[PDB]
Amino acid sequence: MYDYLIVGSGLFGSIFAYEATEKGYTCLVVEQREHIGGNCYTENIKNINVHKYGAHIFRTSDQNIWDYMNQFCEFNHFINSPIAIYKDEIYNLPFNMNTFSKLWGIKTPNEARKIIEMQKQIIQHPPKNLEEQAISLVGTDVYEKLIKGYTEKQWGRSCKDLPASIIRRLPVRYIYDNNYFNDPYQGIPKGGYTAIFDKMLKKSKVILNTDFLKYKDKFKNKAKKIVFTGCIDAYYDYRYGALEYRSLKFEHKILNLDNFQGVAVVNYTDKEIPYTRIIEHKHFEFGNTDTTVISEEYPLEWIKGIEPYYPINDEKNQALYEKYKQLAKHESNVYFGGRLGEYRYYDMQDVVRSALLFCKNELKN
Amino acid sequence: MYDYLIVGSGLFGSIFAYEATEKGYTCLVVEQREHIGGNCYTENIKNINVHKYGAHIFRTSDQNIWDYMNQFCEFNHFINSPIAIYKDEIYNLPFNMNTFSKLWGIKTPNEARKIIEMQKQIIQHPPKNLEEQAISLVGTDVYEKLIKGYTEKQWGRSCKDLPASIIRRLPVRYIYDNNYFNDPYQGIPKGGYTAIFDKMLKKSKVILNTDFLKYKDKFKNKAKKIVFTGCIDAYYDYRYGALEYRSLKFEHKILNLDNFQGVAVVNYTDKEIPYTRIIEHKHFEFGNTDTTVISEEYPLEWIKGIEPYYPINDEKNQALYEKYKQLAKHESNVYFGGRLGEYRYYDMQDVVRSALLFCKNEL
Ligand SMILES: Cc1cc2c(cc1C)N(C[C@H](O)[C@H](O)[C@H](O)COP(=O)(O)OP(=O)(O)OC[C@H]1O[C@@H](n3cnc4c(N)ncnc43)[C@H](O)[C@@H]1O)c1[nH]c(=O)[nH]c(=O)c1N2
Ligand SMILES: Cc1cc2nc3c(=O)[nH]c(=O)nc-3n(C[C@H](O)[C@H](O)[C@H](O)COP(=O)(O)OP(=O)(O)OC[C@H]3O[C@@H](n4cnc5c(N)ncnc54)[C@H](O)[C@@H]3O)c2cc1C
Ligand SMILES: [N+]
Ligand SMILES: [N+]
Repeated sequence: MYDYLIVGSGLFGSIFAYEATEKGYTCLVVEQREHIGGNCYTENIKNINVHKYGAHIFRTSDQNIWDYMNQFCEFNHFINSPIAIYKDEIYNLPFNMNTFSKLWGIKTPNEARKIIEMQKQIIQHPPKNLEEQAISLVGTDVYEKLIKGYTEKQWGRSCKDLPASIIRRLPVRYIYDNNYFNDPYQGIPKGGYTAIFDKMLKKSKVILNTDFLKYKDKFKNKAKKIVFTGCIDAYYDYRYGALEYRSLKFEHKILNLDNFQGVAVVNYTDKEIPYTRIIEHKHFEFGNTDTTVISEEYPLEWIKGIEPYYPINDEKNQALYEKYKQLAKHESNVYFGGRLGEYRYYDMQDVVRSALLFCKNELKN
Repeated sequence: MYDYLIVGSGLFGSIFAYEATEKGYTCLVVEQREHIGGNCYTENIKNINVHKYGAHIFRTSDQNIWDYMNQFCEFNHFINSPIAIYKDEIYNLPFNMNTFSKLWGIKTPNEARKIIEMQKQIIQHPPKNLEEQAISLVGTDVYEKLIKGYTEKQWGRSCKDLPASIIRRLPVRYIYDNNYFNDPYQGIPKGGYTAIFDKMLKKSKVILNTDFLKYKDKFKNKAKKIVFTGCIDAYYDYRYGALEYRSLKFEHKILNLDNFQGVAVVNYTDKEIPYTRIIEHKHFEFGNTDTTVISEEYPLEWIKGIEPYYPINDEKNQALYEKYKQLAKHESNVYFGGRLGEYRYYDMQDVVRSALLFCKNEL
């Protein structure tokens, strides 16, 4: 019998596993996939660390969190500066002067601001939908070329058919600066993410290719306490219904050339282009090989049983989640954590913070 | 047509079978297993009588019961004195001065009593769980070393997530004495338990490898009365649901050495070790052979259909049993007995007393 049974070997489960075993507790980690790491998992393909479940760029404003992850790796100086392709046009992300000079053929911050403000102001009443919402935030030109088609692919319907709540803010900076994240600490682990999980899970017993739910009673009996980082609704047999998600599908391709797109991340904002993004993984670690691996990111219509990527978090799903959470609060020695256990989108720094806080309260002697 | 159809050849079934045949009644015994004896069954393996379904040590304070079993066998003078292994440590059971001197490095009865009674007092309220219940009775040290891990494995969860009712009492004696049982009569039948059942069932027709419920039609009106020692809920097709049990799995191993652990019963009381006990069977009859048969005893998850070892006997299941008991009181010419027929843990002596009392009223 173990001290802890941990379901899932992602960032939350692995950090807890590491912290618990460092304090002398025994941990059994049960993982359904054929590998560890969760959605942060990287696979070495043709000497390139491939972000299998989408681009993962670590960033934080918390030095303690940054220092924590540095125990397991060294971060390079990768700066995310994504490119957006719209039909035959190409723009810099995030919305900055590089974007604005290209869009309108202007040069000064005042020129850009004048156009942004005049275009935002065509909306003179509270937005009735997502289209009016986005326009009220950044104006028509930015919306049509950089937001509209991309969003309609992600959601599978017109922005006029979508609620305004989906986009709360759209930051604009009047500086020539393509730095996507404003955080002081940013980078990619040298050697990939998976090696971090190897270190975290070294003192744990890890079982792969095993769905905990297919052996629920068997595994519960193997430990005194359970940390579940899978879907909370799935743990409770979806008895109240499945918490709604949006999904994705990645098509990975090995290409016989050294440099496909010249940047790690390219957004395709035209609705007629089926993929939302193309990821060229070698640029994450400044790779110098004669071949490259790219991943085409496709929206995938979600239903129960399909990979849960982005939680919806609307009112009805939050109400549903609170019902499951109430079940959880009354099940002693079973704890739910992570993006799936708490039905929320966690940045990596957010789950590190969440995991460590749980560790501080849970782990004693 | 037989006088009696007896389902099960365990202690209850076999005693009734003996008494009935002795008084000139015809008895048909239907047993689902490949052999007789029920859970008391011993198998001769490498000239060692192996207790196949767990260590079975007969004991009683009733001379009558003891004298009754002596009709079928002779008991040796085996004294049960289990050893408890916790991590790198080793202790004597039951809780006595040998235990206490090892635990605390003390020597006198009063030195031990002072510690135990001081440690017991950290629980000032009614125990909210099994952990507090154990601690309230024997203190933290005894609980952590000899009860905690052992219990966690048996139930698959922490003791503070278990009800206090699981442990009724934990006797403590301030004497240097490793005698596990306080009974004046105790021992192991020479030649094994199976030989006893052989004698009891000699005048009965015995059918093996036959699940009565599975083939109930094949035994329609083949006897006037039925004595059922199987599960009472199973007899009634689980009309109200299944009575809950805990189960066990034994891994029997043969080793080429004369003495594996130097005692019949070793309890493993830390949760890390998967088995709860290791039984070295040759010590029950003071074996002298050059090989030994041991059995690792594992707690096994119970669902409906799994071998029923220990009844839960909580409120939910007692309410369930009472429903089935009421059905039985209206079932003409059918009687239920034994641990399974009555959903109760019985010592062997209890079954003998129970069987004979039924024989008194029926025969
Ligand atoms: C498309 C996309 C892209 C990114 C990101 C998310 C998404 C959806 N993230 C967020 C990042 O992925 C996230 O922080 C972690 O996955 C969270 O770690 P967890 O342990 O919470 O879950 P995660 O989903 O990683 O791990 C859960 C694990 O549990 C397992 N599991 C589930 N059910 C099971 C079962 N029944 N039995 C056994 N195992 C089971 C799963 O297989 C999985 O391994 C990110 N963050 C950031 O800071 N920068 C970034 O660039 C990105 N990019
Ligand atoms: C692990 C363990 C350790 C024990 N240790 C001791 C001990 O040290 N000392 C002690 O005094 N007692 C001990 N006991 C108690 C003890 O074994 C009982 O007293 C004894 O088993 C009771 O006999 P019984 O006939 O009532 O039940 P059983 O012995 O189980 O007899 C029942 C028989 O009926 C059969 N049966 C069930 N269903 C059907 C069916 N549908 N068709 C045909 N046959 C069926 C079974 O196969 C079985 O053969 C222990 C019990 C266990 C479980
Ligand atoms: N406990
Ligand atoms: N233990």
